[PDB]
Amino acid sequence: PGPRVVVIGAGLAGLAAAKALLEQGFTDVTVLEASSHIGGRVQSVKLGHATFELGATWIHGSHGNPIYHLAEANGLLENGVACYLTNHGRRIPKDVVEEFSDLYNEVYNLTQEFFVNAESQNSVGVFTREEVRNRIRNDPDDPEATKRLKLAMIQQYLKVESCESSSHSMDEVSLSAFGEWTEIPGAHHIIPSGFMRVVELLAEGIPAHVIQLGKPVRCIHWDQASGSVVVECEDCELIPADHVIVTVSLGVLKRQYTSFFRPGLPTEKVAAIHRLGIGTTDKIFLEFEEPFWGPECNSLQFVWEDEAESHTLTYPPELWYRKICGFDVLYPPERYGHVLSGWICGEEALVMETLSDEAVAEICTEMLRQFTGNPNIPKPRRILRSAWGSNPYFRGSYSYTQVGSSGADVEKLAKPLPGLQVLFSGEATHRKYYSTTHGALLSGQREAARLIEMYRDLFQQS
Amino acid sequence: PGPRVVVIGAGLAGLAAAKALLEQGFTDVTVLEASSHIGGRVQSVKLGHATFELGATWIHGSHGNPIYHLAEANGLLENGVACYLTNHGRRIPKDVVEEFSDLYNEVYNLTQEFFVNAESQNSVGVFTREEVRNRIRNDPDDPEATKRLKLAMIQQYLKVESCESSSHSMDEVSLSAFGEWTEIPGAHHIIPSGFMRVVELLAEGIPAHVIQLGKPVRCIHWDQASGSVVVECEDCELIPADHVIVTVSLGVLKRQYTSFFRPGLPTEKVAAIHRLGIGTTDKIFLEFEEPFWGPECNSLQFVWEDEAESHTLTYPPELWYRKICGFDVLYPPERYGHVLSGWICGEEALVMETLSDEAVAEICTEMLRQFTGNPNIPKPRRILRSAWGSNPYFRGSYSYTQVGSSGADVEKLAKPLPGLQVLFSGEATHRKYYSTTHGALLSGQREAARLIEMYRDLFQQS
Ligand SMILES: C=C=CCNCCCC/N=C/C=C(\C)N1c2cc(C)c(C)cc2N(C[C@H](O)[C@H](O)[C@H](O)COP(=O)(O)OP(=O)(O)OC[C@H]2O[C@@H](n3cnc4c(N)ncnc43)[C@H](O)[C@@H]2O)c2[nH]c(=O)[nH]c(=O)c21
Ligand SMILES: C=C=CCNCCCC/N=C/C=C(\C)N1c2cc(C)c(C)cc2N(C[C@H](O)[C@H](O)[C@H](O)COP(=O)(O)OP(=O)(O)OC[C@H]2O[C@@H](n3cnc4c(N)ncnc43)[C@H](O)[C@@H]2O)c2[nH]c(=O)[nH]c(=O)c21
Ligand SMILES: Oc1ccc(Nc2nc(-c3cnc4ccccn34)cs2)cc1
Ligand SMILES: Oc1ccc(Nc2nc(-c3cnc4ccccn34)cs2)cc1
Ligand SMILES: [Cl-]
Ligand SMILES: [Cl-]
Repeated sequence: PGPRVVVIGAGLAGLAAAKALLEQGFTDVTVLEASSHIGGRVQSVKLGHATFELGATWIHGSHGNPIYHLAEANGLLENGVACYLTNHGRRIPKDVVEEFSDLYNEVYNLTQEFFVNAESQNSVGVFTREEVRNRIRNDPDDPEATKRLKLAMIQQYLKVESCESSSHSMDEVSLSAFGEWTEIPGAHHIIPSGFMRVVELLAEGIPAHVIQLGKPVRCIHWDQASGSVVVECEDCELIPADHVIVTVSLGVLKRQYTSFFRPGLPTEKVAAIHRLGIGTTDKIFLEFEEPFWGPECNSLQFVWEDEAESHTLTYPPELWYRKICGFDVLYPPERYGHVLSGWICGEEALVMETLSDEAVAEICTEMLRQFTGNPNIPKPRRILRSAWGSNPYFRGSYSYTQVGSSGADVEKLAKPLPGLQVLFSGEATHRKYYSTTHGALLSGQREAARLIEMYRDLFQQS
Repeated sequence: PGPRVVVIGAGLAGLAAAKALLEQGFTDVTVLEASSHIGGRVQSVKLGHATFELGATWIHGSHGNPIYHLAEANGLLENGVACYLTNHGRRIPKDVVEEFSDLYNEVYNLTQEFFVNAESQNSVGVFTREEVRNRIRNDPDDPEATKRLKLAMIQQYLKVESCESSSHSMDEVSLSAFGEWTEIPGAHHIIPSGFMRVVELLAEGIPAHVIQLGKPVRCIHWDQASGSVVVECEDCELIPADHVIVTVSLGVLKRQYTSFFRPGLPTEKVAAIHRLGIGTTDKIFLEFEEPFWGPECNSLQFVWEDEAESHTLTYPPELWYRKICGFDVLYPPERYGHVLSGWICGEEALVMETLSDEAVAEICTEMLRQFTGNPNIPKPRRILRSAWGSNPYFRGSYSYTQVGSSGADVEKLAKPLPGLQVLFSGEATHRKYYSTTHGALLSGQREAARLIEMYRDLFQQS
């Protein structure tokens, strides 16, 4: 028949791998997808004539980005100030916000010269914040009331950083000569029609029989003495294979590696799985009848005055809501309506995922009332939100550079099992583009290219 | 190697099968048992120097019973009146109980002449009760107060019958010339040391490596084009086999047959699985500090005066307790202490299994107070009870003759799949001894004898 290839997962990596193989005339290819849908951590949701992204939101980069090339080639591409509010209703002055912002940028840049690896990243933030904290307290020409606001903004800024995959994702943005945090102009693009359109363009080539939806794998049996690999599905089907490409998230690997592989994985790969970090990042959309936020406001930034002294990382499960750093006003209102877009990251995101919509909605409304100083804000007409952490096909949003891991661990995760029987793909297997759509895509093409090369050589031999 | 034989389950049928094969020099035998223990629906529990049975309690029969032969050969074998109480505390007179008992026995025997199959069984009870109900109401020489008691005892007697596997299990007992329900003398024997001792005597022959405890099967793959059978365990191990003997309960088959077999079972077997009935029967033990029941009382029989008109079968989930027909006083007190032994059968048993011990205990204590007329009865020191229905390795206590099934369905369940690739054992596969320990044992020996015969012939051929 030619090589039997099972691709596990139909996110960007799985589809990229399958397309690349089929493009090379690989006849005997099957994709097994656990969920009812393709796209994985690309999940687009339509409400009215407007799309909301629950997963991947922006295309990072331009020329060279193969997902930018897709979006651009099929024509899928194309205000105010941020409003800092205290938990006692009062708004923080332009001056105070600008002063803090300037101090932080000065210290963060001076510090990043001082200290490019995963452990050394952490040190920048830790010592930045200590140095910023010292200068605020030490500044003799500041009233004590204002010092307590600025010190609380350290905790606010820390919540903003929490959602980032690296320091390098936070090295895109720099501070403007007029106190605003300006991103590089052509860096981040949205797809108004939805990010799923890219998934569908990628899947277009692939025949319909290849992709098996609602078909999760239970175990990969490799090193067999017919196919020397056997894929065991949850519905108990035994699929013989020559090669397998695993694209499931690092979070799936962390929870299932002991059962998922027979025999067990080599111990350096198991160590890599443990050492590498995957974070839970969820999106919360709050659609209101009309805007209670001022027209100058791009966003509503939450500075809790009682967090001046805290060096907190994780909140208790009652204070999960305190992990939200603020809400962005979606523009334009005509496309999206009056919708606030929020992010929550880490253990507090898993706590949010357990709550019902009416509960999450209520707590966000309570927050917004307290911060705005208007207690009359109605409950939002609609709410939309993700649950990547508790979903057993994801168990996380994206891989990040954890203190006590390295680029060495990604190479170890990405390394194939002997005879290329089992190949490792997915965002977390990409050395430099991990936690992105293009990393996911390129990782799929890498493992495909590996089998492609193996059988160009068995044509060049034979 | 000689034939690879996987036996699924290490209850009486699985052990009987494995022993019989090994006795015949079958080298390559494995038993896979889901639970941590052997014995299955034989489960013995020690408290003090005394054993309580949660499953199989009595050896039914003597000479010819191969479980009697075991018990007898290893030397493991060797009061008052039943007290009928109303839910308003008052005790029902000797006369009233004897009169009812005589009427019922007369009608039940006259009726059983009128109508030996599974559907025709049901008709006996239905018309017995209607005829008994008529004569009570019709009797001109009875006060109305007494008629309402006797009519409630129909519902009581119906609860007693509910726990029986057949009419033939209720054809052992007959009525004495002095109004008592007398069992045949040498019919039922207990094992004071515990029923598990029989399980252990049966397992004695078998080497330790053969039985894999804590090892449930997920799927049997048969009809494979190495072993033409593959047993798929829950921990994802693939065990190649030539023959498999399935001994799991009818309840396990009802819930799992669609996933458990690949390809699917022949449709007459699937029909047999649906047609055959398995009931949930649980035991409740209530150990008290001292006896509040009178010394004349073998048992405390519960007659609810408000059930005179009802033709109930299933109670709602709040009235689950009403399915208990009474409690037996265990004899002798020196062995067991002051322990009441109760039975609950059907859907109401599953409702009991969901409740906590403190809850079940409380409701039984409440019942006992109301019926005795003593509200001062303390909460029992200990409680012990079974959960056969909710246990996923049982999902029932024993197979019964359901209206709309026949002996034909048992033959259909018991029939092996082609090439004797998969063999069907267990109590519910025995034509006449279903719902017994000896039926279970003999069913195991039958499937063993089948493979034994197959390979005496492949020795006589070769
Ligand atoms: C002013 C002001 C302030 C504004 N601040 C701006 C800061 C913004 C910084 N950028 C942030 C971007 C985020 C957060 N973005 C973001 C947000 C959020 C909420 C998420 C969740 C992610 C992202 N990323 C990451 C990507 O989405 C992710 O890497 C890829 O989709 C993964 O593809 P894959 O490897 O194939 O895995 P998959 O999991 O997709 O596929 C594997 C499949 O396997 C299946 N499966 C599982 N188990 C199985 C089994 N047992 N058997 C069979 N199948 C099985 C499973 O169902 C899947 O379909 C982003 N990327 C990007 O490019 N742009 C972005 O903006 C974001
Ligand atoms: C005065 C006055 C009034 C007094 N009234 C007197 C009336 C009394 C009438 N007699 C009543 C008797 C009862 C109720 N008795 C009674 C009471 C109660 C509460 C019960 C629960 C039963 C009974 N019976 C029935 C037997 O116990 C039963 O038939 C056998 O144990 C079954 O053996 P097996 O077929 O091998 O199955 P198993 O299930 O045991 O074995 C299969 C194994 O498979 C395992 N398994 C499941 N799934 C698996 C997977 N996926 N992979 C691997 N393994 C898996 C599983 O864990 C098991 O170990 C009795 N029999 C008897 O002889 N005397 C009796 O007294 C009673
Ligand atoms: O694409 C972006 C990203 C961020 C922002 N805006 C804000 N950034 C920060 C912030 C926190 N920590 C640091 C460290 C370095 C630089 C910025 N920051 C606070 S608000 C706008 C556009
Ligand atoms: O091994 C036994 C079984 C039962 C009893 N005692 C009682 N049996 C009945 C009863 C109900 N229905 C019928 C129909 C026919 C015969 C009896 N019964 C009520 S109390 C004692 C020993
Ligand atoms: Cl969006
Ligand atoms: Cl007992």
